[PDB]
This record gives sequence, structure tokens and C-alpha cells, in this order.
Amino acid sequence: LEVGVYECEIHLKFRLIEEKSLLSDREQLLQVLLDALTEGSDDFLETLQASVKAQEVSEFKASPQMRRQLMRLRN
Amino acid sequence: LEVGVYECEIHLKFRLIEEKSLLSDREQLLQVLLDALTEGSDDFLETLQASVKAQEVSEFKASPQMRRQLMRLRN
Repeated sequence: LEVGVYECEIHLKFRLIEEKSLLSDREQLLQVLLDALTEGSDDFLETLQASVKAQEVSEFKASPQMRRQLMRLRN
Repeated sequence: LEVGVYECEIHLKFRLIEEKSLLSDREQLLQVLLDALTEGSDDFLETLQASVKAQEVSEFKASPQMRRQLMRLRN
């Protein structure tokens, strides 16, 4: 159950069919898009460009809250 | 139940605590990251940079499969 701290970068461009009423709320917009990305249906979504990076970094780079979580998990 | 075709762009940089065994499969890596983004726990995740864009475009830009889906939904 080895964990690490990863610095991660996602860059995605894509076309999506969606209901208009689901895209009008600034606070829920990303989640609506993540949900479609997760579904990954070729009837609704076309991924145009994707770059996904995840690199382990030293835990000193983590936030205080995350460094506490790391101690909690390792002990 | 008005739908549109949206051209969308997500650019996210973030640090994540995750189990190592969950990040070693190229085909599941993005989904593992989307799942953490969806959870959005401050004990595990720190969002460093976020850019989220979604713009309605003409449906002629959609894939054949998506244009068929659009007809299916509008009728």
C-alpha cells in the first residue's frame, strides 16, 4: 500500500455533446466535463489532443495538509 | 433538453498522493487521475494551475458518430 506524491499535468482538448443546462454553472463546469471524460462514449465525446504526465516528487513539495496525510498513511 | 456541441480544453497541474500500484498501467492512468480530481480531497490533492474552457461550436465540427448522436437526440 506504498503511496507517493506525484506532480501531475493533464492537457486535453476534446469535443463534447452536452445538455446546455449542465454547462452554465461555473462551479460545476469542470466536474461535468470530468464526468463525460470518465464515461468516454464515442457517441458523445471526441478526444482531439491528450497529454497526461505523472512524476513522483519528494514529499517536501506537498502541502501541509498533504504531508500530514502522508504521515497518517505511512503509520 | 437542448444539447450543443462544445469544443473544450482542460489544462490542470496538481500534486496528488496516490498508491503506486494505481499509476503503473498506461491505459488506466488518466482515469485514476480523473477519479482523484473528482474526489477533490484536500488531504490528497492540491490543484496548482487550472484552465477550463468550453465553447459552443457548429455541429459540422463533430465526428460522424457524434453528428448521428445529435440527430438521434434532436428527434
